[PDB]
This record gives sequence, C-alpha cells and structure tokens, in this order.
Amino acid sequence: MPQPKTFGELKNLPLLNTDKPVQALMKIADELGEIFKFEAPGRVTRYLSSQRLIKEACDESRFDKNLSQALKFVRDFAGDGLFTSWTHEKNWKKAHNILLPSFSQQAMKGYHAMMVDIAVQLVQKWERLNADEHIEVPEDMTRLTLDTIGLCGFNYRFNSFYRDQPHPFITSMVRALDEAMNKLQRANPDDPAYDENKRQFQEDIKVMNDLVDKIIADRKASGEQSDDLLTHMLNGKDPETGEPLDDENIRYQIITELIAGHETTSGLLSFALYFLVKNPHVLQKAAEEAARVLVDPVPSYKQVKQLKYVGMVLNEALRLWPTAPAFSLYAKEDTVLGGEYPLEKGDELMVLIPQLHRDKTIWGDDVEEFRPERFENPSAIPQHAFKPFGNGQRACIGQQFALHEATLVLGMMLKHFDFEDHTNYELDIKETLTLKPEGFVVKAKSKKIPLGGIP
Ligand code: HEM
Repeated sequence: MPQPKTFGELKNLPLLNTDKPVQALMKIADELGEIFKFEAPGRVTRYLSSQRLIKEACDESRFDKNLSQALKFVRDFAGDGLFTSWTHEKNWKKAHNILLPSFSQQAMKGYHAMMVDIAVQLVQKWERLNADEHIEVPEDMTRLTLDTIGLCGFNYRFNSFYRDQPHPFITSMVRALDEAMNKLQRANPDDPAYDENKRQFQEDIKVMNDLVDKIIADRKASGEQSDDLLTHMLNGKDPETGEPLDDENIRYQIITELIAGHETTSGLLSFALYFLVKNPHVLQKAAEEAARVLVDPVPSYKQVKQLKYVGMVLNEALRLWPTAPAFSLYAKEDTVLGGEYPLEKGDELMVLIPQLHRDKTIWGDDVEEFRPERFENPSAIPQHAFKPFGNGQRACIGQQFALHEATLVLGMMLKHFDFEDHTNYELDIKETLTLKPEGFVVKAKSKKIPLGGIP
C-alpha cells in the first residue's frame, strides 16, 4: 500500500498543514491510486478512492461510521446530536427514530412555506441592486441557508438579509467550527499559545447554548406549535422506548441541524451556479424548465417536484464537488478489503468522495466535464457509485431537505434573472469543514417577473 511524503515524528501530518487539505489529498490520490496510507502521530488512516473498494467499505455488516478527529472536535458543541454520535450510542437510535418523519418527503410539504419566505428575500435583495453592482454568491447562499434552517429548526429569525454583521449566534457558530478544524493541525493542544483560542471557544459555545436553551424553555412555556423541528421534538415519543428526547439533546439536535446543513447546502447552490455560468447551454436548458414549470408568482411544493432538469444539474454539481467531501468508517472485525488489503478490528477508512465520483471505470472517460444528462436515467448508476450524502443508516438525514431547498432556490434564481460571469471567475475552492467556491461573483439582470406575496 502506497504512502505520501513523511516527516519523521510528524509522519504525514504536515502534508495537511495547508488551507486546502482535501484538494491536497485528491492530488495524492491521483498519483498513488485507489488506496493509500496516511499517518499522523498516534493514528493511522487508509484513504479510499475507487468504487471497487468503497462498495466494500459501505457494507454495514463489516464497517460502521467512525467519529473522525474532526467529528470528535465538533462534538464539543454538537454533543450527542445525530451527526456526532456513535451508531450504538442510545441517543443516536432514539433521535434517529424520532426525527426520521421530520425529514421525509411529506415533511417537506410543511417546510415549504418557510423555505419560500427566505427564498423570496434573496430574490428581492437581487432585484434591488443598482446597475453594475454584483453578487457575492457563496455569501448570499449562506445567508439563505442559515436563515432557512433557523425557521425550520426553531422558528427563529436570524434576519441575515438585514445585516452587515451576522447575528451573534452565527458568528459564534462559524468561529467554533473554525476552531474545531484548526485543532486538527495542533501537535501541542495545551501549549499556552492556544489559551486565547480556548477562551474564545468556550465563549462561543455559551453563546450558542444560551440562545437555543432559552428558546426551548420559552417554547415549553408558550405551548406554541410550528412546522419546526423544535415542536416535533417537544411532542415526539420514541417508537421504541416511548420516551421523548430530553431538553439537552433537543438543543444539540438544533445546533446539529445548523452545522450539518447550512454550509453543505450553500456550497451546493454556489457550485451549481458556477457550473451553469461556465456552461451557458446548460444554463439555458435549466432556465427554460424553470420558466415552463414555475408559472405562479410564488412556487408551490408540487411545482418544485417538477423541476427535473434542475435536479439533474444539482446532482452533477454534487458529483464533481461533493460539499462534505469525506466520511470515516471503522472495521467491526478483522477483515480483508478487496481481497488484498488486510484490516484489523478498529482500523479507520476514509472515503474520498470527489475521487469516487471521478472513477473512470464507472462514469467513463469524460468525468471532468459538467454533463447533467448523466443523471437522466438513475437506474444506470451502479450501486455505491454516487455517494454525496454518505452511506446506509448513517447517511445524511437532511438529504430531502437539502435537495428541496436547493431545487426551489435555483429554480427561482433561473426564473427571475439572467446571470453574467463578469470577471471570468477562476475556480478557487475554500475549505472549512466543507467545500465552497471562494470569491465567486456574478451580475444578475432581472427579467422583471412579478414576485407574489407571502403569509
Ligand atoms: C448538499 C447538502 C448536504 C450534503 C452533501 C450532506 C452530506 C452529508 C454526509 C456525507 C453525511 C454523512 C457524514 C458521515 O458519514 O460522517 C451527512 C450526515 C448528516 N447530515 Fe447532511 N448533508 C447535506 C445537507 C444537510 C442538511 C440540509 C441537513 C439538515 C437539515 C443535514 C443533516 C445531517 C445530519 C443530522 C447527518 C447525520 C445523520 C446521522 O448520522 O444520523 N445535512 N450529511
């Protein structure tokens, strides 16, 4: 098994002392192949890139979700929420059972109005820009996804489109996620040089906890019901144990929904618009569908479901740049991977999704091209070839929410504006916990189509 450059004591770790670790790992994969070993002080990981090996890794009888170093650090503020719990932790099963119906296709009918509320705000913002002015794409997409999850999660308005400086909760969340990712590169965590980082981290945790805990308390006092996750959780009983989630876990689920959902989804919308402006004939086809389908001043749930080609566009963006680009597994028992790589019980595997999605033996020679028509017939895609939302029982619980949101918003964008790549933008991918196009800007010329009133 191949292995990239080592640095004594530090092993491979310094290779990731970069602002773009995942793209670093992709370049290494390009040279080394379908599997390579990556060592840090005190840990070992095997990175997987081929569909041949990843299909075995996705066999839940042999491998289970692992809490990576990154997820362990995120747990300091996401607690035992769904994203950062072990599969066999009692609160995982319990929360999974309770929350499943909150994330179904039927639940999307209830969330639709609040998704439209924020989408309308985004469209109005762009309708109101003066001539020559431009749009900062990832920045606005993130305002949109944070505000949407705020409403659908706990009926709270962050009012991001009313601000230059985000709501303090958002600032704190973003900074805590930053600190979590930065901790990955620290050989000496308790060095006094990180005392300030530690102070800020605890302050940011308190900001998040204080707001969510207060809203939960207030909500239990009012009795108010909404189409939000908080109401569902306050009223929901586990099908198995018959118990509801306790108030602390409810808080962790609300924080979790925001962490897991806002940045992946905004990254997706950003990458999709990028690929559209770089491929004008695809943009035209997608805009034609939007105009054909979205015939009312405000889109309805049933109309979003008709945006088939927009859906193909989103899937092809997720193929090329899956915005949560890696997930971690561990071997349940000793086992041989792909017939040639022995694993010991507890051994960690990392699935490199962007590499999976560029496996020529699956997709063909043109894997680098943006072609939504790949997804015209789903039955064509082999099992475990396309995994932007993870695997099995530990797959993204938010998948239907993300796709409904992104399809609605991209559809409305295409209905209401023509877009210009005015700077001839060169793709630069920023890495946090997730991936996004840094500095992506466009100009949007309104088609001057009336936008209807909302509740
Ligand atoms: C394009 C958008 C999204 C992508 C690509 C994405 C991707 C993923 C992936 C790959 C995982 C598995 C992580 C692992 O194995 O460690 C995951 C899990 C999860 N995601 Fe998403 N996600 C997206 C949007 C969302 C949204 C909008 C929400 C909430 C509204 C959400 C909530 C969650 C939760 C709670 C989990 C953990 C589920 C469990 O293990 O029980 N995600 N997501």
